Amino acid sequence: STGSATTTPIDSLDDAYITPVQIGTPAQTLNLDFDTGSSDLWVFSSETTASEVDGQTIYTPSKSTTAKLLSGATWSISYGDGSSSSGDVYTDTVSVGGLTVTGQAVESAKKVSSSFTEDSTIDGLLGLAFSTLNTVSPTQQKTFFDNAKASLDSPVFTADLGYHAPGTYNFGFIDTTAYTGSITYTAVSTKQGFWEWTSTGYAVGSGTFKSTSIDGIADTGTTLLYLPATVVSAYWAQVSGAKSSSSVGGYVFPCSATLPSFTFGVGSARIVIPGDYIDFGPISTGSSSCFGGIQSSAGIGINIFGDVALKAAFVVFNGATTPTLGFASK
Repeated sequence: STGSATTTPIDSLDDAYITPVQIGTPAQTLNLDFDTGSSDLWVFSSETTASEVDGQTIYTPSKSTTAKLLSGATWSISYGDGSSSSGDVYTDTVSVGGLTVTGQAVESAKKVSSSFTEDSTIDGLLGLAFSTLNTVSPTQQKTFFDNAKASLDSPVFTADLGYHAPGTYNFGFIDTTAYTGSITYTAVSTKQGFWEWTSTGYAVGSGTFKSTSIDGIADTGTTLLYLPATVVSAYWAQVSGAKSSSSVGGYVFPCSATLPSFTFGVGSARIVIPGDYIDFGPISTGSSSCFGGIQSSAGIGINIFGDVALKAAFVVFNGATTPTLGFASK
């Protein structure tokens, strides 16, 4: 089997991407944030504290003839951005782009933090990291991908995120028309539960490539590119007037600037992030100070190849017995 679904930016900055997901019988379609940096499929629901729901579409398990309470199961998650959610668990039928899993754990939110409530466009998350990170207790649950894997034509999914445009998540096949050149594959460590890999280096603009190992995670659920302070300083030094602002919480730059590209290494291959992808617009409405899309990972504890980086590539998440990651230009 295979699946193919379009993923759409939630706003003009590509702050996140939502993908429609069918849950239950009859189908209830919710727009979920596909997150290769976590492993829970959780939704706004009829059980979510009413004051914490503001415009989201909710899953109502009592209206699904295939929903079953997973007795005794609870979940609770905190994300790197400080947001959180928790609740109980149902199993139900879940379909993405024509690919159907029966008995998928659907984690129903009883509580969500303010940042979720405040984002009316995201109805929940669909985790695509390794199932070892799933938070369901006392019986850990499998991700949608893990459940689908054996049925897929090939045990892979691909992320093709657009810049200020829709893109595609495919399951079970590699669309050879979706990228240019060849796909370069690189080793993955699953020791922390993430799609963790090592970039071979970087360049700023038309500058020379610096060969250096950068361990990080491929994370579709993180907006920006978070890299070591040395790398980030080298990037922003090429932008007149750019500075790290402790008050704003990262590098800012004059909105009048033209940003250089940023290249990262995948083996001997190179992925080029155009400068425009690194512009996240005014820090507040009407400001001439703009927020940068490359930020320091210092104090995160891990480097994160988030959407800024991934949307410059066609990315293969290869869930073979020994997983790997593939990157192609597009």
